[PDB]
Amino acid sequence: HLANTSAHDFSYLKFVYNATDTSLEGSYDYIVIGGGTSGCPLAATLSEKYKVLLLERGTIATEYPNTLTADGFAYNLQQQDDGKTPVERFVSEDGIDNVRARILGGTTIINAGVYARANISFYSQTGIEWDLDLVNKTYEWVEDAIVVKPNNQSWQSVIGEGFLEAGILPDNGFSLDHEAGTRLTGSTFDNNGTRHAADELLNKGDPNNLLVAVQASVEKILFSSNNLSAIGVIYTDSDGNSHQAFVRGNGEVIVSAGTIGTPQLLLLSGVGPESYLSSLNITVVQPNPYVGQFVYDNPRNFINILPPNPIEASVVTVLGIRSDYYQVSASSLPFSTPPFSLFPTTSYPLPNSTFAHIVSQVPGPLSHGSVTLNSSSDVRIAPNIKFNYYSNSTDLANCVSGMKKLGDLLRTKALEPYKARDVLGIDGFNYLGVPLPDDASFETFCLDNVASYWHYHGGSLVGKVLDDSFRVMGIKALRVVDASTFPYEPNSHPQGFYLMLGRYVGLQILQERS
Ligand SMILES: Cc1cc2nc3c(=O)[nH]c(=O)nc-3n(C[C@H](O)[C@H](O)[C@H](O)COP(=O)(O)OP(=O)(O)OC[C@H]3O[C@@H](n4cnc5c(N)ncnc54)[C@H](O)[C@@H]3O)c2cc1C
Ligand SMILES: *[C@@H]1O[C@H](CO)[C@@H](O)[C@H](O)[C@H]1NC(C)=O
Ligand SMILES: *[C@@H]1O[C@H](CO)[C@@H](O)[C@H](O)[C@H]1NC(C)=O
Ligand SMILES: *[C@@H]1O[C@H](CO)[C@@H](O)[C@H](O)[C@H]1NC(C)=O
Ligand SMILES: *[C@@H]1O[C@H](CO)[C@@H](O)[C@H](O)[C@H]1NC(C)=O
Ligand SMILES: *[C@@H]1O[C@H](CO)[C@@H](O)[C@H](O)[C@H]1NC(C)=O
Ligand SMILES: *[C@@H]1O[C@H](CO)[C@@H](O)[C@H](O)[C@H]1NC(C)=O
Ligand SMILES: *[C@@H]1O[C@H](CO)[C@@H](O)[C@H](O)[C@H]1NC(C)=O
Ligand SMILES: *[C@@H]1O[C@H](CO)[C@@H](O)[C@H](O)[C@H]1NC(C)=O
Ligand SMILES: CC1(C)OCc2cc(C=O)ccc2O1
Repeated sequence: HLANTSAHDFSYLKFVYNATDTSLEGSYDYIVIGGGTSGCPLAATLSEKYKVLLLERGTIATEYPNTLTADGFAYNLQQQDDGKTPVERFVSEDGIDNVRARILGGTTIINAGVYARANISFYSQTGIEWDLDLVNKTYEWVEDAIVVKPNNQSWQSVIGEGFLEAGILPDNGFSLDHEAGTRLTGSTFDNNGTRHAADELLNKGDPNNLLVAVQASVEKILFSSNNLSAIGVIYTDSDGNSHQAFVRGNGEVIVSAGTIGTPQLLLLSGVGPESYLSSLNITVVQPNPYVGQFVYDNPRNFINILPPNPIEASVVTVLGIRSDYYQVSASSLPFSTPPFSLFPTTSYPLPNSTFAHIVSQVPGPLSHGSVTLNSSSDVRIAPNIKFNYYSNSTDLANCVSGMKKLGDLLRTKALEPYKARDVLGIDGFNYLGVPLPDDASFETFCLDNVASYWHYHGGSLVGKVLDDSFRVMGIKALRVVDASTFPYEPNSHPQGFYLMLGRYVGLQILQERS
């Protein structure tokens, strides 16, 4: 149930149109906002039976060829953000550099390619009445299209031997499942280095029913006057002109604009906390105190070693999983322009030689913050976001445990060949940045050297904004499907879950209607 090596399939471009085209305006059965990780499979799925309009603010990935290879991963983060690029830069109010996607295919067009299924306990933990058999068939539908078993990479094999030696057991071999132990997982880079992404799932939609508008910046959700319902959207094109599209009958608008874009759009449309919106003189359409609340970013903490002999660059494929920390490492060429957000600030030393980035992820996390509007009218102006890293002490204690484990990993035989000096301790490695340092000093290391893992989620939670069917409570014909919906990560690497979730919810909408 896995995909082959092949070129990125752009056949779907035959139904992709510039949002300047006013013939796109009119009535549809479904409008999907955000052509990303969840939105692309969701729109393709709905188009099997119904007329779908998919609206995406970014352009097409062919415009930026470095999004199409493993080799280009760094380039897209190094590229300056001119407002059109696939990578949009931002800084949380915590002061931590970060990025989100602005491109058809969403974050699967810019990410590190790691594919994994949700922790199988995640479903009962949510309390949603999942159709579990359907979930697994949907995973296979995604995997058959874009996931492969990766080939060996020498550094990934080193790191896998070290995880095992350091006691991250058992050895799970090759597996897509999020389970304790060390494993090789799937990748959306194929064995030729070609990137596969959510946009390619548009190829599974019906070309007679699915229309895609790019450089369509959705500014407002439109509602009925009465029985409050969503009825359509306002979006502007790359020239600045405005356009309207509607749903009809028993159809629906679904927001799939991401952790950041979905709460932003809901607020701008008057769905959010009564007090906050009134203070901005935004008319309240549906008061809900949780829109933009419970927004999470799992911490990344890391060390960099500079081996005395060169190592080969590699994409992450080998995972070391415990309940309280998830670990990986990438080996990378040197660079003199930093990939934005790889390190938490722009003033961070640059590597002269090949290096290994060795990393630990805090699960959850338990610390949370919020998304608030910067402009009360302009969707192209980025919202304020704060994550409050390490405000919850359980997160800190887990970073401490993870950092001690990376210490054990640096002490393994597998890693010994990468020390500069053949001494007994780990100060035999050459480090880029702060090395590992008791308890109080690991806490200070965790707090001072944290970065984003880029796996941020929340802001429109099931049980706070949405019901168990992803419907916005109080409003008919409006749903939200993307990473804004859950308060905890489904696994170490969540694109698999959100690719699946797009199609799954699409199938649930088709079922309800039928
Ligand atoms: C650099 C990076 C590396 C990552 N690496 C990995 C990894 O290796 N493995 C992994 O599993 N996960 C990884 N992730 C995380 C994972 O890819 C994301 O969590 C997930 O893809 C986000 O899903 P989404 O649908 O919520 O968002 P997106 O995929 O970003 O979808 C949102 C889309 O909506 C569009 N949009 C937003 N606002 C509007 C609007 N107003 N009008 C129209 N369109 C709009 C956006 O441009 C975007 O295309 C990575 C994340 C980043 C940032
Ligand atoms: C591998 O990638 C190269 C470079 O992008 C491409 O020219 C070639 O056709 C690919 N191989 C296969 C078998 O698709
Ligand atoms: C859409 O058309 C405008 C010209 O009106 C152009 O500047 C823009 O690049 C086009 N976008 C795409 C994705 O073709
Ligand atoms: C779904 O697949 C997982 C493996 O990813 C397996 O553990 C589980 O038993 C399957 N569930 C069902 C309902 O078949
Ligand atoms: C990688 O594992 C492969 C499995 O395809 C096997 O052929 C071989 O033992 C390994 N190859 C290298 C180059 O180490
Ligand atoms: C909202 O409008 C009132 C006038 O109706 C004004 O007094 C108040 O300052 C406005 N607040 C903002 C934030 O625009
Ligand atoms: C999987 O999820 C369950 C329940 O949420 C949790 O107890 C367990 O720690 C998780 N397993 C891993 C390997 O993260
Ligand atoms: C908008 O963003 C700017 C610059 O990022 C920030 O300094 C400012 O406080 C924000 N304004 C509001 C009203 O949130
Ligand atoms: C951390 O989060 C837990 C679980 O959500 C919560 O009960 C607790 O209040 C938080 N602890 C601190 C110290 O903030
Ligand atoms: C774990 C992580 C973040 O994954 C991807 C990655 C890529 C580069 C390329 O420059 C460098 C380091 C790195 O580490």
